[PDB]
Amino acid sequence: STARCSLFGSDFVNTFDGSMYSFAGYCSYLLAGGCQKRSFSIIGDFQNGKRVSLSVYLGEFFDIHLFVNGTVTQGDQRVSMPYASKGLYLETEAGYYKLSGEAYGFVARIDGSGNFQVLLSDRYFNKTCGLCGNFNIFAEDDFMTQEGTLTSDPYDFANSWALSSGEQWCERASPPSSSCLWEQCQLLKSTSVFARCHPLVDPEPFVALCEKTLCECAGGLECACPALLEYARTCAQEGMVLYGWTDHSACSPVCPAGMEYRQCVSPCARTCQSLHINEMCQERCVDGCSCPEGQLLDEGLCVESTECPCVHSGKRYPPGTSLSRDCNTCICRNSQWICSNEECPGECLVTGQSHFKSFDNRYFTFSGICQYLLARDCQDHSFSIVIETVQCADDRDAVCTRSVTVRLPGLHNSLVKLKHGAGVAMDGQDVQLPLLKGDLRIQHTVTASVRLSYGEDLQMDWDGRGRLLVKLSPVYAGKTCGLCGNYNGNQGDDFLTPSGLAEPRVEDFGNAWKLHGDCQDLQKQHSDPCALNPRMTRFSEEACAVLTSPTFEACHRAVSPLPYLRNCRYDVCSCSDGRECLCGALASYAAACAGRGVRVAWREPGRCELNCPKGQVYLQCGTPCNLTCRSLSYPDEECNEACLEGCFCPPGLYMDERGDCVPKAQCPCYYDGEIFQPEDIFSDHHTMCYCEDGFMHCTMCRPPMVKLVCPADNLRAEGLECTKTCQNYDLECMSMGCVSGCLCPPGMVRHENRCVALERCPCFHQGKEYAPGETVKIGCNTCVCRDRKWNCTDHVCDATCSTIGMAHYLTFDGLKYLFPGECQYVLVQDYCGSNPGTFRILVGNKGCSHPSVKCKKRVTILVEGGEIELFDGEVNVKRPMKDETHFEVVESGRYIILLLGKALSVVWDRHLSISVVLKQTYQEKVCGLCGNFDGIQNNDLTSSNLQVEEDPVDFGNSWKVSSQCADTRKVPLDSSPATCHNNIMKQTMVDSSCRILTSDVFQDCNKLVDPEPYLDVCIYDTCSCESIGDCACFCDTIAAYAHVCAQHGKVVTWRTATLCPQSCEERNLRENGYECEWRYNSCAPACQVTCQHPEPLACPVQCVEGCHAHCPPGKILDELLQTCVDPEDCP
Ligand SMILES: *[C@@H]1O[C@H](CO)[C@@H](O[C@@H]2O[C@H](CO)[C@@H](O[C@@H]3O[C@H](CO)[C@@H](O)[C@H](O)[C@@H]3O)[C@H](O)[C@H]2NC(C)=O)[C@H](O)[C@H]1NC(C)=O
Ligand SMILES: *[C@@H]1O[C@H](CO)[C@@H](O)[C@H](O)[C@H]1NC(C)=O
Ligand SMILES: *[C@@H]1O[C@H](CO)[C@@H](O)[C@H](O)[C@H]1NC(C)=O
Ligand SMILES: *[C@@H]1O[C@H](CO)[C@@H](O)[C@H](O)[C@H]1NC(C)=O
Ligand SMILES: *[C@@H]1O[C@H](CO)[C@@H](O)[C@H](O)[C@H]1NC(C)=O
Ligand SMILES: [Ca+2]
Ligand SMILES: [Ca+2]
Ligand SMILES: [Ca+2]
Repeated sequence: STARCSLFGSDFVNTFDGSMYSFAGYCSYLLAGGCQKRSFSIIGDFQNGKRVSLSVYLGEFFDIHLFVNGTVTQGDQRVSMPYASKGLYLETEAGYYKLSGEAYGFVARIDGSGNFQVLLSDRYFNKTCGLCGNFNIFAEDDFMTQEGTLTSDPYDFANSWALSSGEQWCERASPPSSSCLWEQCQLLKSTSVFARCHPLVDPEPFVALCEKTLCECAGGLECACPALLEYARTCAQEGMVLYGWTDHSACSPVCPAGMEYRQCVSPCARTCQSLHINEMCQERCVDGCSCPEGQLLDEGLCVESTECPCVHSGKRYPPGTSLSRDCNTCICRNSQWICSNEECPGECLVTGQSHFKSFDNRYFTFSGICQYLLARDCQDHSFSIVIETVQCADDRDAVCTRSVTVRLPGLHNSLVKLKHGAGVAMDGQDVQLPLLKGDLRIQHTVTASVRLSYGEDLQMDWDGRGRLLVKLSPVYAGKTCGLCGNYNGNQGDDFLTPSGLAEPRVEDFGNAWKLHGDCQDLQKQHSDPCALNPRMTRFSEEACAVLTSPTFEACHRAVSPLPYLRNCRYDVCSCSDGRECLCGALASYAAACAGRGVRVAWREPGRCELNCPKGQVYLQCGTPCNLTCRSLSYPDEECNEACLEGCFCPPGLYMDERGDCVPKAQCPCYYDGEIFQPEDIFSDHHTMCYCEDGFMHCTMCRPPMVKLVCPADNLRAEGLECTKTCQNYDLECMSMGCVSGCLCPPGMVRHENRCVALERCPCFHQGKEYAPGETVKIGCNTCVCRDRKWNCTDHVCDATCSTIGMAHYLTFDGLKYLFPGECQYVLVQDYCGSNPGTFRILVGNKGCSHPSVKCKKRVTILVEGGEIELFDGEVNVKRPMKDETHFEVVESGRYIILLLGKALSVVWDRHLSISVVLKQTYQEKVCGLCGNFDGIQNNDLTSSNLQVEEDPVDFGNSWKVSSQCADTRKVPLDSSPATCHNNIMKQTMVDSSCRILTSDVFQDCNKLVDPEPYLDVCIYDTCSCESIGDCACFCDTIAAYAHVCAQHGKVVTWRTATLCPQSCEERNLRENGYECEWRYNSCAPACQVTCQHPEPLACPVQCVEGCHAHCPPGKILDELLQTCVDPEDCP
C-alpha cells in the first residue's frame, strides 16, 4: 500500500488522509518528511502564490529541483532529463516528469498542468510530518504545525512549515482577500462514471472545492476540470479507476504532444528502442499520456512503428542509412543494424618503445632484447618477417625495434633487411629505391618511410626509428604464426606459442618466439617505467592526456584510446627524448584513427609540427599518386592511393630526383632504368626518343658429435649463429653468414649443451619445461607433450560471466570492461534471436554510478518459471517456478550458489559480486552484458541491436532493461578516477593497498592468471568508494581475485587479523557455551551434504571461501540452527 498527497488545482492541497484546502504560499514549504529522523524532505517550491518547482533534499547534502516547465537543477547547475543519480531516478513516466526515490520510498510527479504528487510508503505511517499532513488514517488531525500544536486555520499550519534558504526569505502567507454560472462539475455526484466512486471517497469536499473555484475560476470551461481530474486520480489511487471519464466535459489534461491522455497506461510503455522485456511491466496502471497507438515512443515525440531509427555510437540513424565499418557494412533495418560478415585485412603495428597490436587486436607490450619472429605463414611458408629489438635510452624499460629482416621465399631466397634509418639491403648490398621485381615493390612513401609490398598481400611500412606495420589481406586468414598471433579474428588466442598452448603471461609468450638461443628470457615485464624516473611522471601524464581530450573526441568512438594512452605514458616515461617519443605515440593514435576512417588535426605549433622541407608543404590529407617526376615518366602504372598527410609540394610542381619540387615541366625522364635531363634527344639502332616534360617520347674438436663449419661458398650454411634448439627448431633462424662453429648432428636438435634427438625434447608451459609424454591440465582439458608440441583434449569448458567490483564486468569469452551503470541491465539472456529464450538474468543496481559503499546489486533471475530476485543479502523467490525440481539454494561459505537448471549455476557473493556459469549447451545462444559465449572475445561488445561498439559505455547502454531510466554518460576520464585523480595521497595508498594481488601469497597464482584486470578493478572501485568502517569495497575485489585463483586450484590464504579480517565467532556462540565448530576456511569445499541437502549436487565451483562448520564424521550439518547434529534429528 501507499498514501497519496497532491498539490493539485491552483494553490490547492490534498493531505495523505483526504483533508484538502487552499494555500498560495511563497516559501517552498515542506510537503512530506518525518519530523524525528528526517533523512529526506520533499519541498514544494512556490512563486508569487503559484506552484513552481518541486524540490527534494536528501539529508543535508543532495539537492534536486524539478521545476514545472521540465528544467532540472542540482541546486546550482542544470542537468539533463533522465538523470539517474543516487536514488532519485528523475524520468518521464507518461509525459509527466516523475521523480522516484525507492530506497526511501516516494514518487513525485509533475504533469503538464503542474499538479504535484507524492506516494509515500507505509513505513511512514503516522511518521511523516510535512505540509501534506501526518500519514494517519485520521483525516481530521492533519494540521499538525511544526510547533506541535494542532490548529484549524489551514494557513497557520501551512506557514508553520515554511523553509527559508539564504536569499529566499519569506513571510506569513495569508489568504487572498478577494470574493466572487458554470455548474458543470455538479456531475461529480450525478454522472454514472463518477457515481461509481461514491462508495469510495465522497464528492462533497470536491463539490465545495468546485464552489470555491467557480467563485472566481478566472476563465471559461476550466473551473471544473482540475477538481474532476483530482477526484478521478484520488479514486484511482484508492482503488478502482474511473474508466471513460474525460469524454464528457473535462479539459483534456495537457500532454506534450500526441494527445492521448488515457487512464491506466502501463508505465512499462514499450518504446521505440527497447529490448521487449515482457513480464517486468508489473507496475500498477497510472493515468498519463501515451502515443496514439500504432506510433511508438521515440527519444522525443511519438513516431510510427516502421520508423524506429537505429542507434549506434550513441546517436540516431534513420532506417536504411547503412554506414560502413572498417570493411564490413551495416544496413540499419528496423533497429537491428544488420551487418556484413566479411574479413578485413589485418595489421601488426609494432610502434613505440615495445608495443604490439596483433592482427586480432591484442594491444600488449613485450620489451625483449633479441630477434623475434613477428609474423610467418607457417601453413605455406611465404614470408618470415623478423624484428631485431635492442634497448634504447639507457633504461631497462626501453626496447625499441632496430631492424626488420623480411624473408620472402618466393623470390628465390631474398633477405630484404629494412635497416635502421629506412635503408634497404636486399640480399646484402643496399638497393637504390624504388625497387621492382616479380612482385616485390619496396619504395619510399610521402614521409621518409619505406613501404615493402609483395603480391598485393604483404604491405609493410618500416620508418627507421621503428614503426613496422605489417598488413595482410584476408587470404592469410587464420594461418599466421609469430608475435602477431594467428590472424583468425579472435584476440583471445593471440598469445599462442609454438608449443601450441596460450601463455597466460606476456613474458612467456614473447620469450617463446626467440631466435637466438643465447638471448636472456624476459622476466617480469614492468608496466611503469616512471617509477624509475619519477621526474618524468608529471610531464608524461599531462602530455599523454591529450589522447583523451576533445581534439581526439572524434576518433574516441572509432578507436578506444586507452591502449594508446598507456603506450604514450610508457614511451614518454621510458624513451630517451620525451618530445620525439611523445610525438610518435600521438602520431600512432592519429594514424590508427585515420586508418579507421576519421581524420584529426592534433598537430599544433610547438606540439608535433611536421616541419616539411623547404619547397614542400604539409597539407594534411594530400595525394601521393602524383608528386614524382618518375610518375610522369610512367603515367600509366597505377593510382589507387588515399590521403597520406605527408609533406607534398605546391600544386603544379613535382618531386625530382634530388628532392626539390620547383620542377614543373623540367623533370628527368626515367627510361630503361636511366635518368635523362629535359630535352635530351637520343637515337639508338632501333629507336629514337626525346625527353619532353617528364615523359620519354619515343618511336620505332669435440667428439663424438661431428664438427662442421661451412662450405664457405656464398655464406649460406648455418653456422653457430643459429643452432637449432627444440625451443626454436620450428622457427626460421636468422642467416648472418657462416660463423664457422660447432653444430649438432643434422638429424637431432641442440639442448642446453648436450645435443639430443628432436623427438626427445621437452615442451614448455609458463616457462617450465615438460619432458615428452608428460601432461598438464588446463581448465577442464588436459594436454600431453609430444614432439615438443602440446596435444590437448578439446572439451569447451564452462564459461563464467562475472561483475567484478560494481562497474567492471567479465564476459564469458574473457573480455573485461568498465560500465558504471545505474538502471537495470540484461546481464545474461538467451532471447537473442530466432532461438526460443529460456531465461533472463538482470543485474539492476542502485547508487552505483561511482562504486560506493552503499551501492547494492539487485539481481532478478527470470528463469522459465518466475523471478528469483536476489537482494540485500538473501534470496527471495517472488514466484513459484513451473519446475521447482531443478532448484537449489546452497549457501556454502559466503556465497549463495544457485543451480537454476541443468547448466545455469549463478553464484552470488551475497554482495556486489555475481557470477553466472554456463555449460556447452548455452554456446553462442546467450546475449547481454556478458557477451555471447562463442569463444571470440572481439565480438563481445555486440550491442542490443546486433552491432559491435568500440566504447563499452554505448554497448552497456544498449542493454538497459528499461528505456527511459538513464544512459551512463561517456566519461572521458582516464586512470585515477575523479576521487582518485586530484588526491595523490589517496591515489598512492590505493595503488599500494591494491597490490596484495601481486604479493607473495598471490605470487604462485599470478603466473596462472594475470592480475592486471583485477589490479585495475581494485584501483578503480576503491578510490571511488569512500570506505568508512565498512571496508568491503577494497576487500571484495581481493576476495574475487582469490576466488578466481581458487577456481584454478591455487588456494590462497590472504586474509589476516589486520587485512580484511573475517570472523566466525558469532556462529559458535550458543546457549551451551561455545561450540568451536564454525571456523573460517580460506577455501573450504563445495556444497556439503547437509540435513536439508542430503543428496550431493553438481556445484559450478569446487571451492568457496567463507565460514563453515568442520563437523566430526557423523552428525552432519543442519540449516536452521547452523549446528551439526545427528542425522536422526532432521528430515
Ligand atoms: C523553468 O522555470 C525556471 C524558474 O523560473 C527557469 O529558471 C530561470 O531561467 C532563466 C533563464 O535564463 C534564468 O534567468 C537568468 O538568471 C540568471 C541568474 O539570476 C541571470 O544572471 C540571467 O541574466 C538571467 O536572468 C533564471 O535565473 C532562472 N531562475 C531560476 C533558476 O530560479 C527556467 O528557465 C524555466 N525553463 C525554461 C526552459 O525556460
Ligand atoms: C502518534 O505518536 C504518539 C507518540 O509517539 C502516539 O502516542 C500515538 O499513538 C501515535 N499515533 C498513532 C496513530 O499511532
Ligand atoms: C596531383 O593530383 C591532384 C589530385 O588528383 C590534381 O588535382 C593535380 O592536378 C595533380 N598534379 C599536381 C601537379 O598536383
Ligand atoms: C591425439 O591423439 C589421438 C589418439 O592418440 C591421435 O589419433 C591424434 O592424431 C592426436 N592428435 C594430434 C594433433 O596429434
Ligand atoms: C579447508 O577444508 C579442506 C577440506 O575440508 C581442508 O583440507 C583444509 O585444511 C581446510 N583449511 C583450513 C584452513 O581449515
Ligand atoms: Ca493525518
Ligand atoms: Ca587469434
Ligand atoms: Ca563472443
